[PDB]
Amino acid sequence: ATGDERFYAEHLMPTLQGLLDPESAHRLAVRFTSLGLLPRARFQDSDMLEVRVLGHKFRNPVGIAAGFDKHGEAVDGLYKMGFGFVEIGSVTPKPQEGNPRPRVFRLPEDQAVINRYGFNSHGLSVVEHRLRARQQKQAKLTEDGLPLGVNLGKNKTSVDAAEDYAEGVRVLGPLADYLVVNVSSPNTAGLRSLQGKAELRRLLTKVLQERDGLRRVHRPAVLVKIAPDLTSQDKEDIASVVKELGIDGLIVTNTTVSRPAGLQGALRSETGGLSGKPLRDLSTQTIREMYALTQGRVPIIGVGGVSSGQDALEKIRAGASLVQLYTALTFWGPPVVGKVKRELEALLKEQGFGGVTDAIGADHRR
Ligand SMILES: CCn1c(CO)nn(-c2cc3c(C(C)C)cn(-c4ccccc4C)c(=O)c3cc2F)c1=O
Ligand SMILES: Cc1cc2nc3c(=O)[nH]c(=O)nc-3n(C[C@H](O)[C@H](O)[C@H](O)COP(=O)(O)O)c2cc1C
Ligand SMILES: O=C(O)c1cc(=O)[nH]c(=O)[nH]1
Ligand SMILES: [Cl-]
Repeated sequence: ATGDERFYAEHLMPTLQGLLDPESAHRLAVRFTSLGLLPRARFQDSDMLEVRVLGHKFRNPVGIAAGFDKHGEAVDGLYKMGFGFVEIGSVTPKPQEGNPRPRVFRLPEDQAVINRYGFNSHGLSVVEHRLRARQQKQAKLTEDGLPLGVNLGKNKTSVDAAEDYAEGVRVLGPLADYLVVNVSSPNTAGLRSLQGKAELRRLLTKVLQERDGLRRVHRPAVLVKIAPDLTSQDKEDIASVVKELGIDGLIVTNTTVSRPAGLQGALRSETGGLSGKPLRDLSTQTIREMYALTQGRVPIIGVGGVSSGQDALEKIRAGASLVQLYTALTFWGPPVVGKVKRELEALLKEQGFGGVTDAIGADHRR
């Protein structure tokens, strides 16, 4: 395990990234993954890593965040990498191109990326048919502890945001274990204002009504994904709405439009969302706040700057039931998944936790 980890991190990934433009590298990764052209995921998930949340068993708590597989092209390969769950998207109702290229920027000195993809999407119909081709394969994966999430976006030119999300619920809800109402992209004008109170309640009420109208075996959990850049007022409002409406969970967080002091990359002042190490503690502290504001009663998927077991455990102890990563894969490659899992298991044992479940929210009980 550590042989591949070292070779990928120290040699292969920096060599490939030096040869390719960042979006070309992303596209090749999706292709390689879809073909199963992957190193051995030698790590054997233990019982200590199993989590039951959102109406499902998760074999391990480490998922691939939205954005890597926007169009649901690489789901099976992502499970092959050792992720306990996969999230695809964001998917918009109609196909759209997204922003002009270049729209992805590497900050290797910061272990960070900035992106402004702008919801490039094949659209709901294409993704629906892609998922339908493997629907029963997924049902078996889910039953075996490997659930599927689908992240829903809105078209750039839509005049009714709630209707775009409702369309997504109707089309992809029946193929998903959970849906995500992504109200936190930094790269669609007006999107993040959907995080504000009266409008948020109206939007989410409509989404939940649509979800509730699906047949039982086709009825997903609904999560809201939030930004790391919210005001205290915004966080309080979101917590209140989520509890009022019975939203199933939160994903905390998307990328940041802030630029923390200390970024070194030449491209630090590009427009877009920043991910990776500089986001990490901003995301952990957002988890911590949302867990407290929801009394520990609302499952949180923690995301932002996770690249080690320590990073994962810090988010779990702050209140996450599950974690996701994306940016670390760009630096470390596929072996990062097993690395995080191995390190997390070791830390759980070292800190006296019987398993992941026992660690969820543990900092709040100190
Ligand atoms: C943020 C956009 N973005 C960037 C640029 O910022 N990079 N990136 C990734 C690239 C790669 C690549 C490229 C370098 C060929 C290979 N592989 C890999 C290696 C060996 C075997 C199987 C694969 C898939 C990965 O895992 C991988 C993952 C990524 F996230 C990505 O999504
Ligand atoms: C290239 C790229 C594209 C992304 N696209 C999406 C997206 O379509 N929907 C979404 O909810 N989050 C998207 N994200 C955000 C990630 O899901 C995640 O919240 C964020 O990158 C923090 O995790 P990380 O530091 O492990 O990358 C994207 C991130 C990156 C880097
Ligand atoms: O498509 C994108 O630009 C994108 C969407 C999202 O939610 N987050 C992000 O960082 N980028
Ligand atoms: Cl770059």
